[PDB]
Amino acid sequence: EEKEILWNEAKAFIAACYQELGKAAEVKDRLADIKSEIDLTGSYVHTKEELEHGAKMAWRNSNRCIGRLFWNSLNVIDRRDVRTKEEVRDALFHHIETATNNGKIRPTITIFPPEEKGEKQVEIWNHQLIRYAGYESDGERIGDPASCSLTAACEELGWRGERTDFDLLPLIFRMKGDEQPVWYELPRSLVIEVPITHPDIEAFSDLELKWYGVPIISDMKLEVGGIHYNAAPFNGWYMGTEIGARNLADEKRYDKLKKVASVIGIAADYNTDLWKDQALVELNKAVLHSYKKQGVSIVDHHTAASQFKRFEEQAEEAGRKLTGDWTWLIPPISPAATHIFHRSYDNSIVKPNYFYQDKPYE
Amino acid sequence: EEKEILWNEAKAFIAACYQELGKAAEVKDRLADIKSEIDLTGSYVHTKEELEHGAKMAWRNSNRCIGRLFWNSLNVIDRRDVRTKEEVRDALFHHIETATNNGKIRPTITIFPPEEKGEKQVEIWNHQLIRYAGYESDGERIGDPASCSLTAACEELGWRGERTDFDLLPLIFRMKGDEQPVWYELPRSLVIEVPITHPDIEAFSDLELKWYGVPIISDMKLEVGGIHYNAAPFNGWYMGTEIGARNLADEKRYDKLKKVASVIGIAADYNTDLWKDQALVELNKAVLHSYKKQGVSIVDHHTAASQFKRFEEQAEEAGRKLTGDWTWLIPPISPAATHIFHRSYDNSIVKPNYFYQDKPYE
Ligand code: HEM
Ligand code: HEM
Ligand SMILES: CNc1cc(C)cc(CCc2cc(C#N)cc(CCc3cc(C)cc(N)n3)c2)n1
Ligand SMILES: CNc1cc(C)cc(CCc2cc(C#N)cc(CCc3cc(C)cc(N)n3)c2)n1
Ligand SMILES: [Cl-]
Ligand SMILES: [Cl-]
Repeated sequence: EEKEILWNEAKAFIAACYQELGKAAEVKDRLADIKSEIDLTGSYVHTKEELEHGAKMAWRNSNRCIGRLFWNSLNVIDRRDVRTKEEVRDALFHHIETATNNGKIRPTITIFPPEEKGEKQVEIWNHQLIRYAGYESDGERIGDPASCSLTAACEELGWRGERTDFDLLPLIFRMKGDEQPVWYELPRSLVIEVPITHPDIEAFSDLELKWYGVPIISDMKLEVGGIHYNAAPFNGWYMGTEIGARNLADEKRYDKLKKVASVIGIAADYNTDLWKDQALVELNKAVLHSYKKQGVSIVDHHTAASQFKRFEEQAEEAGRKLTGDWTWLIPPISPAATHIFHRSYDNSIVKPNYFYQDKPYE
Repeated sequence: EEKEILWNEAKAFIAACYQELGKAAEVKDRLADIKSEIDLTGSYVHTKEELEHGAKMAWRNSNRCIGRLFWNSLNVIDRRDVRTKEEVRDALFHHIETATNNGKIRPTITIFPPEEKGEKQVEIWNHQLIRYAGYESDGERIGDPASCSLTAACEELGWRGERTDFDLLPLIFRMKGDEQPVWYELPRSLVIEVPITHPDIEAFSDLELKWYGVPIISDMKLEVGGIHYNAAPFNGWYMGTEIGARNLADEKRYDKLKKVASVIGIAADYNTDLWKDQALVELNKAVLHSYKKQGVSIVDHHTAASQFKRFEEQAEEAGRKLTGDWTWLIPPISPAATHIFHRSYDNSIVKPNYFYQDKPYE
């Protein structure tokens, strides 16, 4: 029942939000205003304060995120005013610039107009605002396989990649009323990249690996008080294992472990040599070293787990239930060296939150 | 309802067991016999064939075990005939000898008389038949902290440990009718141990680490067709990470990572150096090397995961549902390098199975 689920979600959110903001006295009148507004318009508009706090709560409730200690310092940019594709493009360029902050990454979310009756106003096709293209033509793989379908969709639309292993995908999004998305090439001056080198092993540079500085997830829906912000890209800084144990290591991604084993001078022939484990450690050491040397924000998984322990402690002190997904919170290397591995977490979904949504292509 | 839950479990087990054994025709008459036997005695006795297959099914259903490919080759020793503490002691000594098999470890279970009306006939106090004692007297910790409470219980009973870091705990068990357990020192000729050395790093021997060859879990209950075998110790061979990433690495166990870091020549000062990860890899390489050199069975986590993949495939081919606990099946180092990490598992409990039971001390 559309309006009823909206009103119910609104009631719960407004009470909780205003409680946290010390505004519990204003809850009654605000709810009155909202109920009338829904009665007449079928929806309601968040105040700037509600929107900001809602986006922060949504991060705080993200069960899969180890980085939640810093939820309250999220930089929230309200772009509910955009109406044109140039305004969207410029807002996304601005997000990249302000989030990057010359390498001292600022966790940031830009919030675009929400869905009206399930009707999107802006529909972003990118998984992240900055990501590498992927290709496969008869056997040979180039670039990031995770981007293969989006890359093909872009090329259908007249974009053409250089077919290096690190082509930047264009921004691609569709406006309400348009049949086709538009795409815009990323200005390279906006995009920080870090070449991967090793602190002790000079030959590591032979692999010619690099990665981009800022992960800006752009395909999830932010839900706050029953309002669906389907277009609301957000970023943090990387935890090193995301690059070194996933993006560059996974067989279905860049698949670099055999090449790493070769440059660090170990055989990749016997499981019992633990060469994959050894290669993973050195690649992950290289990633952290390289970001630190360049002055680009990054966190290692041990430090991240320690920060998360403080998030747990803060939640208990504030009297808030803690929720988490153990399977995503443990790091993909040395998980048992973190406190996370040795406890359990309630995987209940609490709103506001960020949610998956269907891809508009494929 | 005691008898009814027994009869129901018996019906399900006998049908399934006889189906798998190609004996489905005999199900009807066997069930008749069983129902009469329960009617008169309050319980029933498994045939040797039922007991053997039941113990194998129980391993096959153990959601937390990565080693299940080899479920059908379990060596089942029927000791339902024991009545004296000397017979129990001798059976446990025999299990150690036959399971060890001069280093070519045989997965084995010895099954003692089952509970009658919840009344245990034999109650084993050990967690494993072979394990090291642990102590703490005013600040200083010696040996395995996981054994502290059992060690104290043994010493209450007149045992005294030498207070090395590797004292073998005695076998300790209680017979029905006795108020106190009895204990027996392990003959050292029965116990294989492996000194830990590193394939390339000579200084690794300075740590004076060793571990025992065979993990023989002795505190779980085997449940088959509603019969509760509370005393039924079982063993496999080790996966290397159990020793190198858990027993010797955990802060609440032997806690050796800083010492490992020192002997491999790296600083243990900065999280971003990933020294814990590097130390874990070298310690785990050392463990595998040392067992292999001595001719004691062991498996690495990559090979184990590959075997488990074949277990999954075999289950599907046989038309059996697969159950598993993802949180225990992933190895504690490089979990994302295994296929296990990238799929999900149904954690449903299926019987026959092995279950936890309350400790008789503490
Ligand atoms: C500040 C630095 C941050 C770090 C280091 C961090 C770390 C991570 C990591 C490691 C993951 C899991 C990735 C994986 O499993 O491979 C994750 C997931 C997630 N993070 Fe964070 N995060 C940060 C900031 C943020 C921010 C600012 C938000 C939103 C406002 C956010 C929301 C999420 C969400 C929604 C997921 C789950 C994504 C999914 O289901 O695919 N994080 N984070
Ligand atoms: C043949 C070699 C075997 C290997 C390599 C193996 C491997 C393992 C591993 C790695 C674990 C998890 C340990 C941890 O999380 O730290 C485990 C758990 C388990 N294994 Fe196996 N296993 C083997 C044989 C057996 C046998 C023969 C049985 C029983 C007949 C068995 C039953 C179990 C059970 C019940 C658990 C869970 C124990 C608990 O809940 O504490 N395994 N196995
Ligand atoms: C069990 N862990 C598990 C399981 C599955 C099935 C997927 C993933 C990874 C999901 C995922 C992939 C990619 C990429 N590329 C980026 C992300 C963004 C993660 C993220 C988001 C933000 C905002 C900051 C930050 N540092 N990191 C998530 N993990
Ligand atoms: C998430 N993984 C997780 C979580 C918790 C809370 C505990 C454990 C470990 C349990 C455990 C501890 C110790 C010892 N010492 C031996 C075992 C026996 C494991 C075992 C049993 C057998 C038969 C063979 C074999 N190779 N290994 C289990 N794992
Ligand atoms: Cl990423
Ligand atoms: Cl063990």
